[PDB]
Amino acid sequence: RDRIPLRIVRAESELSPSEKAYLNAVEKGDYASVKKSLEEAEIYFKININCIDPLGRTALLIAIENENLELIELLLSFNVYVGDALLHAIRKEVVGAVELLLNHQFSEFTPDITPIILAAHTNNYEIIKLLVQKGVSVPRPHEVRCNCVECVSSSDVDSLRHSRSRLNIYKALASPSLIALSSEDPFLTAFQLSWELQELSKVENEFKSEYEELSRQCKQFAKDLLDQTRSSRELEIILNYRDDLARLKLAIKYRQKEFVAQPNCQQLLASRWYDEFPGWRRRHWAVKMVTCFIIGLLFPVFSVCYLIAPKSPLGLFIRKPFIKFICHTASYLTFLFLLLLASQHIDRSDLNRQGPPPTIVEWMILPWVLGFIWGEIKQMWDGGLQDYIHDWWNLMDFVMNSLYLATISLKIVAFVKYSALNPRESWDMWHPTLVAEALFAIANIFSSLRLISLFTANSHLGPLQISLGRMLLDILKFLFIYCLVLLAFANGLNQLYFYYEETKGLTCKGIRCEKQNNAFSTLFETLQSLFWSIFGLINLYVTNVKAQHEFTEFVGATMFGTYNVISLVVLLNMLIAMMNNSYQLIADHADIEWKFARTKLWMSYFEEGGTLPTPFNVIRAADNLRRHHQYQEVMRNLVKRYVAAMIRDAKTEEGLTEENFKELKQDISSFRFEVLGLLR
Amino acid sequence: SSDVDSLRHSRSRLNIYKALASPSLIALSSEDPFLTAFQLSWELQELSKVENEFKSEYEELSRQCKQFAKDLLDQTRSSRELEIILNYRDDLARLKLAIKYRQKEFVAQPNCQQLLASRWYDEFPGWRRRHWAVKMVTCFIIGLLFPVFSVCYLIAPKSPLGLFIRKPFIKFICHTASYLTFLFLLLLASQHIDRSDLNRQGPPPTIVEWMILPWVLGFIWGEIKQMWDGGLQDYIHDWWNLMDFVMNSLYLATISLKIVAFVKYSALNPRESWDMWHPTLVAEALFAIANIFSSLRLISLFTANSHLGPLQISLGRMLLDILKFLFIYCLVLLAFANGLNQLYFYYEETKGLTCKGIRCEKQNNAFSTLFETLQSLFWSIFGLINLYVTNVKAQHEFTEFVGATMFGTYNVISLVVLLNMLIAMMNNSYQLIADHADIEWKFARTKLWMSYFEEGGTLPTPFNVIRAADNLRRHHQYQEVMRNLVKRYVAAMIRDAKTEEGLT
Amino acid sequence: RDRIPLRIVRAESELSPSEKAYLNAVEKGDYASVKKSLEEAEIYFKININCIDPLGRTALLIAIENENLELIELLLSF
Amino acid sequence: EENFKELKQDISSFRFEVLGLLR
Ligand SMILES: CCCCCCCCCCCCCCCC(=O)OC[C@H](COP(=O)(O)O)OC(=O)CCCCCCCCCCCCCCC
Ligand SMILES: CCCCCCCCCCCCCCCC(=O)OC[C@H](COP(=O)(O)O)OC(=O)CCCCCCCCCCCCCCC
Ligand SMILES: CC(C)CCC[C@@H](C)[C@H]1CC[C@H]2[C@@H]3CC=C4C[C@@H](OC(=O)CCC(=O)O)CC[C@]4(C)[C@H]3CC[C@]12C
Ligand SMILES: CC(C)CCC[C@@H](C)[C@H]1CC[C@H]2[C@@H]3CC=C4C[C@@H](OC(=O)CCC(=O)O)CC[C@]4(C)[C@H]3CC[C@]12C
Ligand SMILES: [Ca+2]
Ligand SMILES: [Ca+2]
Ligand SMILES: [Zn+2]
Repeated sequence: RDRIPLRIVRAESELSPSEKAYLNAVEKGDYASVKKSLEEAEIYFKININCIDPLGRTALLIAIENENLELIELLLSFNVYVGDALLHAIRKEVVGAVELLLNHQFSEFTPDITPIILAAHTNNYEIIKLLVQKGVSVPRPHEVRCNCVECVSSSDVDSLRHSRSRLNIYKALASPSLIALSSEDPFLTAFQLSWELQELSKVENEFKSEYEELSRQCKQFAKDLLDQTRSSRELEIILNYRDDLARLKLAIKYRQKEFVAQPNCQQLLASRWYDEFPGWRRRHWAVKMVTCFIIGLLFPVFSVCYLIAPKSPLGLFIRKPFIKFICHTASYLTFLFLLLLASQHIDRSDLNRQGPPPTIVEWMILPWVLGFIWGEIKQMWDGGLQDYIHDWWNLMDFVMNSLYLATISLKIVAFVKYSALNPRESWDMWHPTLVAEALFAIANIFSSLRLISLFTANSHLGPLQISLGRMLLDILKFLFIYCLVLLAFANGLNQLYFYYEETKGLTCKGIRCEKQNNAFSTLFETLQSLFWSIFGLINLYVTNVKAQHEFTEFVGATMFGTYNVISLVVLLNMLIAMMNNSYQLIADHADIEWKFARTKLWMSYFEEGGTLPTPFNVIRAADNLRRHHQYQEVMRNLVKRYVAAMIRDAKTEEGLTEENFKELKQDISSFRFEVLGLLR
Repeated sequence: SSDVDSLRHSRSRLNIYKALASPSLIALSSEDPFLTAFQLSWELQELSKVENEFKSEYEELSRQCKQFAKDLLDQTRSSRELEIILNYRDDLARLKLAIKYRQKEFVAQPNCQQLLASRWYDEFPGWRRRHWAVKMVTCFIIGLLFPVFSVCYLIAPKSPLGLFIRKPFIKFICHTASYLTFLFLLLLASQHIDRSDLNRQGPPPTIVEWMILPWVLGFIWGEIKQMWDGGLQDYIHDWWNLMDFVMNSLYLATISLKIVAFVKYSALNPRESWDMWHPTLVAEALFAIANIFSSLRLISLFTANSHLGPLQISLGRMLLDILKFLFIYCLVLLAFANGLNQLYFYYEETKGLTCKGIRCEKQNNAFSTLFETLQSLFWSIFGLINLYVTNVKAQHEFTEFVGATMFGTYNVISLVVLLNMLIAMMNNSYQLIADHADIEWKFARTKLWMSYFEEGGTLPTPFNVIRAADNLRRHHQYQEVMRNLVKRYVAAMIRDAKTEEGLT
Repeated sequence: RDRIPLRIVRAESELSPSEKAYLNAVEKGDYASVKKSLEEAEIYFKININCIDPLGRTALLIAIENENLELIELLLSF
Repeated sequence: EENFKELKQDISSFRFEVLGLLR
């Protein structure tokens, strides 16, 4: 044998020539031929009414695909096995599914698929409304964090079916047409559904993209729903609705970035940000800088008026959120400026004083440290503990405050434990004064690096700062890989060099001086020398041995050279490849991320909790019924126009497929035969 | 036939394979479309390698065959059907067959991965729903008890304590915990926990090294069994297997040299006056190199993690691009090393110095010899070679200028040109690898997962050294299931996609 | 309870079976049926001429969407 | 989809009157 004898292996049962003509008449829309053949079948029992084409299409399915309502009615007049024809009509999005609804095995749909679930998948408003008008219900899925005995038992029996059924239910519930129809509050339903779908993607490692797409679709629906507001009164009603912008705060907690960054939503927020401050967005940039500078210089007098004279014209200026931000920023700059003055030695503090009294500059630095702690305490008071620890900057603030407390405690300890004359060069090296200065210096770095969080307010540094933060997570991933490589070579280099590098009597012991002696004596020294070789600060004589062991020296330098190639040529250049690719993904929708972050910064100054800056902070049924009606009224309009604008128009702008061409031939072919039948 | 008409023969062969690779023909006339698609994709991939021309056409045909198998498996709607298909053989025999055929899309199917995760976490419910802090705590305490779990497995088979280790997830944790203890012991060896002196020419093994030895024997013992239960072709396919062989070879040389030094040198001699080729010196050198390889083996464990997994796979797939520039850079490096050594080998014959080379404060002879020239040129990438290395004791400023210009030209080519060109590749390379990176990681994670499914390596490294009726029934139940899959695949993919085709 | 009882919350006012047929005739371009139904509306006051489909399309809007100038002229006659 | 929906209308408008004219 030299040829492949192709043969039918599975295929399907063949069709009689009469049956093939009968199905061909259904495809061609020949009503007279189909009616005659069906009448002959019920009187001669020759052909099978429920014959199946090679592609798996029966007579009813062919008529449904061509949307020949007359043919469907003719077939339904006889005893045609409907089977899953209703699902096929729903999937094909044929509005003439009413005939199958009120009409007194191998399936292309899973057994868990119901007409309502499939209708919601198709996102057809007319079909969904038709089914909901009748008796229709959807099985309710269990929570993401569920421990039901039935849930685990069902998954154990069939894991594939359980996952598919759960995905199908959530796909049906996430359809905007179903939410706009059967949901009491579609804005709240979309917020909760996106949260649940996002949690499912994290829990279900498989089908992560499907769940993420469903959550993104829910987030998009809420943004499109809010896009239908045409008056500022409607926007205020929706955003302030609660069961203060309570609904806007709810959207923030659900990470509805698209909803928050809506142009109308941002415009209203900017009005609250610049309340009673007209023309700020139209002034020159030089005027803006001058006005902000003079306002910031007068932050203490504004806080003094707020404390002394409430509800006063001078005390009402600070209540503006924009003025709060400027005054708070000006307070932080003064604190940072005082930190620079502390290192500048404005007042004499001597050098040999073991326990020094606090400097005059440090004396008025202390209220800011107490104010920062006082403000952080109130952050956990008015706000929830879950939200307090969510922010990354909150952890950074806690570290800075902890370092400041240790500095104050060590300064107090040194004051009350050391009161004798002793030159600095002959101290303990673990002196409380030395540790206090070290922790103060570290806290100064964190205090000055806190100004990055203020970049969100600016329109130019805002999107950049957010992008760098979102890209820092990629650096953390290479910290694991580099450290594993760093520890691998540090282990090898220390193992080789710890015999010879036992030299004593030198001025130094390590790498941090002119004569770098013991680069790989210990594991700690090996790690430092390997770390500093990235920047080229480790010379080549660190691999030398006093003994004339050139083979050991060559191996050590080759191991040092291999690390340099891997870390610098390979790892560093690989790191660049990620962040360049990472930014291309982050560059798009970077405005949405910044606007969401800027909104959170803006609403942090809306309330009265932190009106005072850091240094000076230490010194029903009828109304509820009315709001529900006015929210439902407004929401009725939004859903109605959303359906007309998005659901209807997008379907009209949909592209043309082969089914439409196949359809157009059927109407011509149906008009083809009866005109010939009528004329002849 | 090819000699008579090469163009016709190539076109005829491509047309035949294009016809055979059509999913409609496979779903119709093939006895086992899953096996036919696996074999056809393998054959088409081999043809692309052999036929340099029409490589894209053959690669597209193989990709189409791989896509058909993934779409065919996408039609399973019950877990019983998936188990029947994946366990079918002529253990997941069909899944293993797909792995050997590099059916990454077939392996990384969400339903296929879900069943594999169930086997990975068998009798361990709620692991995927627990908090990350709980996961870390549970893994840590389980890993700390790896010796007691292995002891129970050896002492008490089919016992409640001895059945916990049989879980593949527990095997991975216990094996990982075993490797970390071995790596921790390697750090202790360099930390000099016990006194080993310094002038002992032939030293007895340290107490720390005494219990290090079982791991080395266990690693060799486990590697031997890897070639026993598994095929030799599959044993050498894995890159990490070659890395393990190098690490084991270095450890054997260290043990052999330590034994040789013990039985050949037993006299007092300070270390600074040794041979420089002493067996103790070579043993320490090879032990240090093996320590680097042993600790770098932890990269292969990154595949299990969902975050470090795709990253690690991408870097490995990108390392091949670095190897391509190793040829180009070395050619440039050897070109300038030849020129610099030719110019500087007359003058740089100085003697009587403390040093001879570049690895000290006074870098004397950077280009005396070809070996020294290569080292000095290599170290100039990181800026560790100073500018006085191009100076001559003689007042030959023209020769010095030419040598520094040749040194300067190499620096521009290697750093400004070659290094920046290398960045351009990997940035473009990642953009290609960034897509379908999840499929590559999931395929690699699957191979790691099934490596713990069988009983071949249940014990960790330190403790490893201490019919017709049934066949007929399986064929019918596989064909039954396969009949349903093909029937619904034709209706869902072949029919519906044609209806959604564009209008011409 | 373990199932979600989907119900109509806002939707829109329902259509009479005669009104549904009247709008269906406008969509299908049946000039004779539309003219007869419109004539019956002005003599029997049974169906609403300005009935609205679930999607928010009235009889005039449906004819405009299909660009049936004859249907628009017929509707504008009444 | 509007163009396809349109093309059906002209056929459907020509559908009924020809039937009305013949019958
Ligand atoms: C996830 C990542 C994991 C790690 C992946 C690593 C992939 C492999 C990376 C390469 C490692 C092998 C090469 C190491 C060579 C070495 O250390 O070599 C170091 C030795 C050091 O010599 P001494 O010991 O005498 O100082 O150099 C020599 O012996 C002289 C010959 C040098 C030839 C070097 C050839 C390769 C250089 C590659 C540099 C590329 C620069 C590109 C821009 C100009
Ligand atoms: C596949 C790749 C193959 C190789 C391809 C090579 C392409 C050509 C690459 C450039 C080579 C020619 C330039 C070499 C100049 C040189 O060696 O110059 C080296 C000499 C060294 O002088 P000494 O000998 O006195 O030290 O410099 C001088 O004589 C003084 C004038 C310097 C002018 C340099 C102008 C070009 C510099 C390019 C640097 C670009 C830096 C960009 C970022 C800032
Ligand atoms: C050593 C001390 C004195 C600090 C020196 C630097 C500061 C003067 C700089 C550093 C970061 C700057 C900030 C970076 C970003 C912004 C946001 C941006 O805000 C606005 O445009 C106003 C609010 C808004 O409309 O959103 C411009 C001011 C501000 C606070 C900047 C004010 C000046 C700051 C604090
Ligand atoms: C000096 C010694 C003590 C080593 C120090 C570093 C180790 C403690 C680190 C380095 C790499 C880490 C591994 C990197 C990746 C993974 C995969 C990942 O696996 C899982 O999440 C569980 C399995 C799965 O579900 O796939 C997390 C654990 C593990 C083994 C990590 C365990 C801890 C390791 C071995
Ligand atoms: Ca804070
Ligand atoms: Ca191996
Ligand atoms: Zn439950």
